[PDB]
Amino acid sequence: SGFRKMAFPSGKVEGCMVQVTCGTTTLNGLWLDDVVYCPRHVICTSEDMLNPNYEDLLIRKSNHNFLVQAGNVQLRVIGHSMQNCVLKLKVDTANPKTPKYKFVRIQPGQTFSVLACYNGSPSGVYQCAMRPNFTIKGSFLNGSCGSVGFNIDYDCVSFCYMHHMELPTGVHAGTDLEGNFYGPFVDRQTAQAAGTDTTITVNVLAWLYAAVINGDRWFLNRFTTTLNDFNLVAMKYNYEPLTQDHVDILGPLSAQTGIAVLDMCASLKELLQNGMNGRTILGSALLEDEFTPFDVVRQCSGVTFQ
Amino acid sequence: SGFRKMAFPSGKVEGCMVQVTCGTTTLNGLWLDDVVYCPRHVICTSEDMLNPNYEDLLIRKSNHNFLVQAGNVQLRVIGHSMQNCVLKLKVDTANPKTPKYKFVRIQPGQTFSVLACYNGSPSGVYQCAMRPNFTIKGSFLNGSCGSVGFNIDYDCVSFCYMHHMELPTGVHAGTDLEGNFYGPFVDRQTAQAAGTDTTITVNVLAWLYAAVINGDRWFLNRFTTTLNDFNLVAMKYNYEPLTQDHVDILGPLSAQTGIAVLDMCASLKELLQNGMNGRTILGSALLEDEFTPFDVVRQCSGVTFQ
Ligand SMILES: [Zn+2]
Ligand SMILES: [Zn+2]
Repeated sequence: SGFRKMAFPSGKVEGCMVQVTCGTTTLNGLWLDDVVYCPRHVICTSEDMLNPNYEDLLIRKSNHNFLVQAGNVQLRVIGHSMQNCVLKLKVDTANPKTPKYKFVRIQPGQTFSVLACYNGSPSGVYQCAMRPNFTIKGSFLNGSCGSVGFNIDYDCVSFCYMHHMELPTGVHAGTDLEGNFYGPFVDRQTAQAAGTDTTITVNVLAWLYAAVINGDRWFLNRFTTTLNDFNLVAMKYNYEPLTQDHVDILGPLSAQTGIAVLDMCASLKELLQNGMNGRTILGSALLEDEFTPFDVVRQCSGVTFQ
Repeated sequence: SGFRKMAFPSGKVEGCMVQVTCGTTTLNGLWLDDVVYCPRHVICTSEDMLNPNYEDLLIRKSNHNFLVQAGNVQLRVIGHSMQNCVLKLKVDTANPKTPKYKFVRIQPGQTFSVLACYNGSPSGVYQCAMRPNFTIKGSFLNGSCGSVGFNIDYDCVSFCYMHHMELPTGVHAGTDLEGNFYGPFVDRQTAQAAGTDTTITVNVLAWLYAAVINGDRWFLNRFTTTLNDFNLVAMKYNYEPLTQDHVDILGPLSAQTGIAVLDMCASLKELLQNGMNGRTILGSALLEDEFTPFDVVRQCSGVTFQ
């Protein structure tokens, strides 16, 4: 028992991080097969960040102007195209450490692990949520650009995020591994606004089920509710709408705990409507939305061998 | 900017985990050099847990009754002694993956990363605190015995914890790598009580300094206080005593932020004495004590290369 915000083990990823220097400007890259991937703004410096003309910048400092090191200066750079906001470095040799991997684009509310890196070496790892408004509330200092997010479980890494920028509020923004930003952001540094950030309701409910399995049961209803009256209330507190798709992904948990989804939904309301009381649930005085239903189950039925 | 409960990258540790089976009973072990380390209770089964006679148990199921696998059945077991609560398996070959490592015993209030493992393969990683009363509030299911905790930064692993038991309340208890329990616990399953758990005051204060560096400044005093009047109050809320040693480890942070320790101390009081208001600080509606002063600094001045 107990319950912690757990990250995936980072081993299969630490061996894929390199550094990329192009001029000054040196950041982290991702070395899979014979390709390094990294933020394309590694080709910029100063007032370039204000309005970069990426195509004009990239046609001048050539292939030998890019240094990629894996644990020492010695990868040969013999190619380059720009895929969206990502650079792509055709290089000399495969990584003798490249794990089984894949590139995925994930949806708001899903979680993943970030391996925070600075100039090519791992700093730490934490688990977080892609927010409804396509930002992440990360922990990034200067030099961590190119750090990646991923999911495991299986034999592999599913890569889903590359870090690109800090917005003027402390929030973080980045791309998939095809260089398409999540959300309406661009790799420039003028003025960029994200969402109202809403609470990921299906994740709160999944977390309430984890609390019941842990024996933190004081908040339980008995009441019930309609999915309409629920969603009517969820909203005026900036909780995203629960739908039938959400109800279905939660059924495994309903089955374990003997608590129907609509009943838990009825329980969430009173926490929202009436009080929380600064009673605690699973360590926290608020409500928690960075655990998916799969994350919570990831403990009964899947984390190692038969 | 931003601030997350970060764990150390787990790569150097994933390659040191094996499984150990001895009869039935199969758990995780730690393969360094030519030695596997694991909880000695891997030699028990049923009502053995009630009062194990470890010396009597161990003199019968011999060296070939122990199977140790690293990513496949094939390590040869040719030796064994019992060091305290830890088994110690003289085996055939060195691990071709053994990192630079060391064994350390740490003090209450210090933090480390746990690599939760089930039958020899990594499940996830999280960062936590050794509580004043020598327990940890972990996340462990059956089969995770032998999972280890560690600190990195450097070139290595500092190993500080091996998981042994869940107490009847959900709290967790274990040993150093010399098999000496942290706290007054024994690897038996009768009745065992731990502390009143107190709050790690020097860690709360370090976390308040992280909040100021992040720009979460609403709670700041200006007032001041005496170390006596502070400690008088800290206590009746079950906060451990701040001492001059604590004040000294915090000086680097005081210097960065321009806020003297006694002034932050004066600020902590009002949070304790008057209200919190369910205003938030750095994500949390409470106060947070699983970040050390070193953890908080670990971001300005040390996490990669020059
Ligand atoms: Zn950058
Ligand atoms: Zn056990």
